[PDB]
Amino acid sequence: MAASCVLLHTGQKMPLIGLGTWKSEPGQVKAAIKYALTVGYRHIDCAAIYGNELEIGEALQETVGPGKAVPREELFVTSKLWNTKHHPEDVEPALRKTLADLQLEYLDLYLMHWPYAFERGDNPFPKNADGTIRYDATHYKDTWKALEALVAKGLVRALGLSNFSSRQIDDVLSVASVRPAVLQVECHPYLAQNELIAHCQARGLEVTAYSPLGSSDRAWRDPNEPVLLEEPVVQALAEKYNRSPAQILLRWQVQRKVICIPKSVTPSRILQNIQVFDFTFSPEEMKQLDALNKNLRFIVPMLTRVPRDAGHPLYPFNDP
Ligand SMILES: NC(=O)c1ccc[n+]([C@@H]2O[C@H](COP(=O)([O-])OP(=O)(O)OC[C@H]3O[C@@H](n4cnc5c(N)ncnc54)[C@H](OP(=O)(O)O)[C@@H]3O)[C@@H](O)[C@H]2O)c1
Ligand SMILES: NC(=O)[C@@H]1C[C@]2(NC(=O)NC2=O)c2cc(F)ccc2O1
Repeated sequence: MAASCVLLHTGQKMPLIGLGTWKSEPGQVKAAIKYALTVGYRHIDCAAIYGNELEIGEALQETVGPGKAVPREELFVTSKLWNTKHHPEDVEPALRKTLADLQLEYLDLYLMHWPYAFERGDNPFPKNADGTIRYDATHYKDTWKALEALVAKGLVRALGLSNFSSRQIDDVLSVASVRPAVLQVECHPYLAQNELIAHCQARGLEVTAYSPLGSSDRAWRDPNEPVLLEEPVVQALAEKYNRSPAQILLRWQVQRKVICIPKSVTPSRILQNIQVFDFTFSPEEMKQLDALNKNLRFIVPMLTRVPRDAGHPLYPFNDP
C-alpha cells in the first residue's frame, strides 16, 4: 500500500498514515473512503460519535473482503468506545453496534475515546438545563476489563487509549491483562507531546497523532490563535521541498515514527497526505520544527470559552 507501517506489540502492522473521518459527513464519506482505499490507504480511523459509521460500512462492504478490491486482512480499522458506554454491561453492545454499522466481523483496534464517562443512555451528550454534562463515575479501569473481554470474543484484535494522560496510562497498565497497543492524542509541532511519546515508548504503546494538520476544520476557532498550516517555518520547508505545508506537518510526524490520521474528503489532499515517505528532513530541519512547540492544544471539549469537561477530576489534560 501507499504507506510504511509501524509494528504494534501485538504483531500487527499499523500504517503510519490513516484516513481521519471526524466531520466526514454521510453523503460524502463513502466517496472519501473509496478514493483513499483505491490510492493505497490501508488504515481508517472511525468512531461511533462521528455519526458516519453506517455509511463507512457501505463503502467497506463494496470495496473490502472476498471478491472485492481490497482483502480484509490488508485493512486496519480503528473505532472508539463513546463516553456514554463506559459501564461494563454497555461495552459489548456498543462494539457490536459499531461492527454492524461498519459491516465488519472484527476491529483491528478499539480505543476508549475519553477516560471519563457520561450518563448511560441513548443521548451521546446527556446534559442539564444549563447545558452542563450529566457525568457518570464509572472508572476507566472497570471499562478496560470489559474491553478485554471483547478480545477474548474475537471481536477486536487490539485495544488502546485515546486522550489519556501518562498517569492514567500507568493506571490502566496496573490492571491490564491485555496491554494497550496505541495511544491516540492531539499532536503536531505546536503540541509536540515529547514527554508523553517517550512515556508510551517506554511502555510499548505506539502513538497516533490526531488533528496533525491543526484541525482547521474545527467550529470554535479563536481568531487570535495561530494557524498551523500558515506557520512561516512550515511554509519555508514546503517551498524548499516542493511539497504542501500539510505534507511538511505529516512528514515531521512519520519521521518521528508517530502515526498520523489526517482527515480529508478532497481527493487531491487525500493523495498528498499519504505521499510523505519519499523525502526526509535534515537534523537541522527537524530541530526547526521541534522549536515550534508551544503547549497549544486545539482540541478541547467546549460549551456555550468555555471548557466543558476541564473541571472534571478524571479530565486528562490537567496534568503537565
Ligand atoms: N480521539 C480523539 O478524541 C480525536 C479527536 C480529534 C480528531 N480525531 C481523529 O483525527 C482525525 C484528524 O483530526 P481532525 O479531523 O480534527 O483534523 P486534521 O486532520 O488535522 O485537519 C482536517 C482539516 O484539514 C483539511 N486538510 C486535509 N488535508 C489537507 C491538505 N493536504 N492541505 C490543506 N488542508 C487539508 C481538511 O479539509 P477537507 O476535508 O475539506 O479536505 C480538514 O478541514 C479526525 O478526523 C479523527 O479521525 C480523534
Ligand atoms: N472538542 C473536543 O474535544 C471533541 C473532539 C471530538 N472529535 C473527535 O474526533 N473525537 C472527539 O471527541 C468530537 C467529536 C464529535 F463527534 C463531537 C464533539 C467532539 O468534541
